[PDB]
Amino acid sequence: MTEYKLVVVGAGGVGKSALTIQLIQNHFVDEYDPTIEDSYRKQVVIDGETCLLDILDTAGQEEYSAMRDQYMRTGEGFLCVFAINNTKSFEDIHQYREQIKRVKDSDDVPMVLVGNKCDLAARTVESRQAQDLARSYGIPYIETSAKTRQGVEDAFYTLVREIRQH
Amino acid sequence: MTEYKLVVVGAGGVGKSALTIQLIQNHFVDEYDPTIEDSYRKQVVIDGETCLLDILDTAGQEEYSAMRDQYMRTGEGFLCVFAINNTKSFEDIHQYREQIKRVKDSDDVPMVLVGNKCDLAARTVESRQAQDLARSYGIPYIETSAKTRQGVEDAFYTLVREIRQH
Ligand SMILES: Nc1nc2c(ncn2[C@@H]2O[C@H](COP(=O)(O)OP(=O)(O)O)[C@@H](O)[C@H]2O)c(=O)[nH]1
Ligand SMILES: Nc1nc2c(ncn2[C@@H]2O[C@H](COP(=O)(O)OP(=O)(O)O)[C@@H](O)[C@H]2O)c(=O)[nH]1
Ligand code: BEF
Ligand code: BEF
Ligand SMILES: [Mg+2]
Ligand SMILES: [Mg+2]
Repeated sequence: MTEYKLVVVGAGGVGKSALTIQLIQNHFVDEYDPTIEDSYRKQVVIDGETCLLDILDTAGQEEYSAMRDQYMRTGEGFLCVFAINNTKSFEDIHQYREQIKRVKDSDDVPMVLVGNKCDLAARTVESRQAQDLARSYGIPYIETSAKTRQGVEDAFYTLVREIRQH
Repeated sequence: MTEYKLVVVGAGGVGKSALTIQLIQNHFVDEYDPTIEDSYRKQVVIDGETCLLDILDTAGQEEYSAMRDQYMRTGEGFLCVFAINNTKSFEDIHQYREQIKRVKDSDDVPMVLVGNKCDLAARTVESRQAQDLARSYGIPYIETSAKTRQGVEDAFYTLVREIRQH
């Protein structure tokens, strides 16, 4: 059992908790209950390795956020989530990544860019724009839907692979 | 705002996680995935006081028993859960109480005894038996169903009152 410390970050309402709860429960939360901080420990097998995923589900609402540097220091990899119908949330990614790099003293931090709510027909962030940003960072981009479950295991398992391969 | 460190304990499969998830997320989970350790932070008003509930959902599977001393040290109140269709879980919850007292070095630790799965017809632990045990401890007894949501808020809120009145 190999422990991986995953942290899920991004603006309020983008789907951090919904993605995480899908991974853990195979349930879609329809309600938006702004997170303070929840943590999970989930055993999974990824490429034949028994993994203990320590997942921190963080506050994206500024009103509820505290002490981001602390959880950035301890995290091994970061799921950086935006919503494809929220341009501001995409712009906020860049700031999350900058802060993570600063806290880690490194531009090579395990990270996956997640464009969530890909079940929504009306999007404002085109896939290619996000693919381009991820390419600039040298990290994977995965499109997800917590509603349909598209990409949920892919996003988390890819992040594990990025940590393993670090 | 007052923080309350609640810890949900008891044998594997009695419904600790299902209760916690009902309280927070207002849905019932049918699949059983044994907990390692999960934590939730949730703000609520109880008896005219704004409270931050820090809820630790613990492992009942004995393979994770090494983690107990730590969470028993830090926890302020314990939701002691058994299932009304599982007599072994009732016997076990007595040992949980004894262990908590030992770790705290105190006979008066805030606790609530919870008889879960009270939606099931095939009861093997009579309410009177659990009432007798709770009376011996000097603590409340509440019957719950994570499936129907019966008693769920009552259980957690009663535990907060037990801490406040300690
Ligand atoms: N249509 C759609 N709604 C989503 C999706 N992910 C989350 N939501 C909804 O978006 C809201 C906020 O999700 P939540 O995970 O609580 O946000 P966060 O934890 O603050 O990032 C809730 O109402 C969810 O039901 C998604 O992939 N598709
Ligand atoms: N009928 C019924 N099943 C329940 C109830 N609470 C939990 N369960 C089921 O019992 C199993 C174990 O629940 P879980 O919360 O994971 O147990 P834990 O190991 O104590 O956390 C799951 O299949 C749940 O769906 C309840 O109140 N009624
Ligand atoms: F949990 Be979300 F960031 F409000
Ligand atoms: F989460 Be249970 F105790 F397996
Ligand atoms: Mg959230
Ligand atoms: Mg559990």
